[PDB]
Amino acid sequence: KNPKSDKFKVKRFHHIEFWCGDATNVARRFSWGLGMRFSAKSDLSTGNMVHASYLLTSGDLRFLFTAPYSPSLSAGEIKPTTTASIPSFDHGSCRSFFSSHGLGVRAVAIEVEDAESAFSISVANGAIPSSPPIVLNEAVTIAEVKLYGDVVLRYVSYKAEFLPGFERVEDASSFPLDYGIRRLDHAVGNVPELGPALTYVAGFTGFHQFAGLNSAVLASNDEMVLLPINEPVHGTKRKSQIQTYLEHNEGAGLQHLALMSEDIFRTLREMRKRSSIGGFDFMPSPPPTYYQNLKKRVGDVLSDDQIKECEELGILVDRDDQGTLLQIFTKPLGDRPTIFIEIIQRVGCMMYQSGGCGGFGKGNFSELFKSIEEYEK
Amino acid sequence: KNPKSDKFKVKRFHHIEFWCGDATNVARRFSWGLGMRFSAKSDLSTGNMVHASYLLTSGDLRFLFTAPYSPSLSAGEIKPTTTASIPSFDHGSCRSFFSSHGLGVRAVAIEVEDAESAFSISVANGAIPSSPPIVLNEAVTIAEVKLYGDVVLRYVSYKAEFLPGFERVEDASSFPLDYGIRRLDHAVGNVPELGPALTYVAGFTGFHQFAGLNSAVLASNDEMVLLPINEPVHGTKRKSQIQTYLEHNEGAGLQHLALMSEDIFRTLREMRKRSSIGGFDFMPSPPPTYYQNLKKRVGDVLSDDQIKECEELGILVDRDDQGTLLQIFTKPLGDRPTIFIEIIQRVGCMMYQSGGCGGFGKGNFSELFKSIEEYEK
Ligand SMILES: C#CCn1c(=O)c2c(C)c(C(=O)C3=C(O)CCCC3=O)ccc2n(C)c1=O
Ligand SMILES: C#CCn1c(=O)c2c(C)c(C(=O)C3=C(O)CCCC3=O)ccc2n(C)c1=O
Ligand SMILES: [Co+2]
Ligand SMILES: [Co+2]
Repeated sequence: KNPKSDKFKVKRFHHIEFWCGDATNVARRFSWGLGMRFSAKSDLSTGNMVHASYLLTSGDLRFLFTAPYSPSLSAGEIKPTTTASIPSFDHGSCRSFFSSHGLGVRAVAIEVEDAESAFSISVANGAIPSSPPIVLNEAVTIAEVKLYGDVVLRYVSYKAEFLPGFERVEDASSFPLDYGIRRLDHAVGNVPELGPALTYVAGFTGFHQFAGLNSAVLASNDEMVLLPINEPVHGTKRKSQIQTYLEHNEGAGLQHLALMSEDIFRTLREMRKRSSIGGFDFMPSPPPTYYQNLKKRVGDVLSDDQIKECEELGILVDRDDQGTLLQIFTKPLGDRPTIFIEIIQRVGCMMYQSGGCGGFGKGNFSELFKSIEEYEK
Repeated sequence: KNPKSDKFKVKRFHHIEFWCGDATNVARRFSWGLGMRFSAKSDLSTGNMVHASYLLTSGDLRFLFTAPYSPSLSAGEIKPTTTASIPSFDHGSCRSFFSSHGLGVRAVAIEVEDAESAFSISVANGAIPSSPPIVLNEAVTIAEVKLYGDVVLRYVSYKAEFLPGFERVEDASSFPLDYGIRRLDHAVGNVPELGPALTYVAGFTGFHQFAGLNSAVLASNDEMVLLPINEPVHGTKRKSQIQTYLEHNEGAGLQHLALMSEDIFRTLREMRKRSSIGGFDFMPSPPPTYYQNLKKRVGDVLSDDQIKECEELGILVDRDDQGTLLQIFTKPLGDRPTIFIEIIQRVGCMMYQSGGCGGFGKGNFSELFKSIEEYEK
């Protein structure tokens, strides 16, 4: 059931912005680890005296990394005279965010038809304003409301290249890395209480519910914007990873970004080659019993050779009533056991592929558990 | 003239510690960019609830990257019960350092015979104490005094593997990268006023003077610990890079680390291959006139093919009355135009090679200038 109740016209995920201590080092690490190319910049060399912002892209996936300069460089500025390219940026907010939470996502940005309308409608329907609509070079409008914790939902709308004031990055510094990642599939928040978080976000967006934790998924009309939210379940045998997150993050925040690959086998080969030479590590692989049990579960979707390739790369498989999901999880992206990345590819639900085809892999909690005890034999 | 006036027994450079917002991402970037292997760790997985510290090594070069966790994880600790492996660490100091200066060097660590004596003698001779001598597991003593700005000179002494509480890093996460870097040759500070900085440091160490800026070099008895210091020269045609540093760094601090390579050609080939895929960029190469002029300057030291290899890699060459220096400079290591790295290799002064053989490349300021105007032809 999709009641299509969006209160404003939403298109797709647009970008994810990380708030960093040093944007250069995080961006370079992420570029090599994920196969994303340097696409745009806004920094001292472009006249920005306030913040350094570097954009990585892979396909339609856009990762922005931002860090503040010394406030002294912009001490004579006021908002009407700012050299910042992202007008919502604030030195104190950024330093406080990073001190509190460490490296993590500040903004989940979605493209909308009209950021000013989306902002007004959101706030009229309960959204906590974070940054009012600001028109950039009469070409792009950006606005922000609180999503959960210190994460904002950013609306961006275009009259007609990332943002005004950003410069495209010269060829020599833009190595065309590509490991197959193509778009953001979903972005997941951890909160102390799921009910109030869902009511708030669904309240101001009109997003509907999509068919050690409790979780639920909010979706836009065409179910291409997907925002799962998790709460911890206390008292369990093993401590909830949601609760560990909330402790080390100092509260609610973005838990994982799921990145769709057009070839998850190639993506994982390339990322795993780089794990120990600057890239990302992956969670421990499932036991062989898990891949033995895949024949009964998805033997009609994946061949034996494809199942063996899943085993070689540590890939997990889950299945909907409609589609099949291939997924795998990185270890945390930074010092704290907080944010991590999921790589996914979906098969089925062809009409284009409908959003969320195959689900989110919740069935892999039991399948992993069963395979572990089975393997303990 | 070397009066050998060290006030305590100094051995060699031991390590350099960077204070970071996220140690993981900086360390992984540096590992790939410089060819340094992950050698030791102190973090949540080793029982450290206070800071994350990761050690990279290449030969005798030791780079330590440290970032604070949430203070909440250690709120019940006091110094007598700390889980920090580096007892001088302080959350507030680290966050304030990074907020003020961005990514940069907190500690220049030298190995001494007795860190407690070195500390006492230093302070008795004018050093500003920063952290008193603390004995770690009855095996290692560490102490810190102020060097310049918020950089400390750290003394470490060993009774008889990096520091107690650090764990050696498992093989799988310790890829044996190596681009030829072998040790720290010198560490350079930028200050507003050279005179008072030299008087202070030479005052408490007994280090002697080694034979857009004014600079001088302080050296230990065997001239293996080398600490140049720069001040800006104001009013010049081009703005002093020392002054730009001081503005963007919010004052005095470490300007560059010079890393000795046992094969600077291999090091630069390997680093340049990685510049645009997560590693480090290099300053713009000299014009062809510079390499034409090398024949007259060092044609007795380097063959034509070796001179051409210098041209291929953008390497600079300078000459003492005793030796020859090959050097090259990276672009800044992070967002701010502050700290950068120098790669060097020295030829001559064989006895082992004596310290500072060939000088520090000051002659390359004029040689670059001349070659630029000559090339403008
Ligand atoms: C690392 C680690 C441990 N771990 C996971 O984190 C994990 C995750 C994070 C998902 C997932 O993507 C997801 C959503 O997208 C919305 C629904 C709730 C949720 O959990 C699915 C399976 C997982 N499995 C099996 C697992 O073992
Ligand atoms: C980047 C950039 C511009 N740049 C440098 O920074 C540069 C440096 C930093 C050195 C150097 O190593 C050094 C010392 O070790 C102690 C003495 C003072 C000093 O400067 C030598 C030559 C240099 N040249 C030619 C140059 O062009
Ligand atoms: Co997911
Ligand atoms: Co130097």
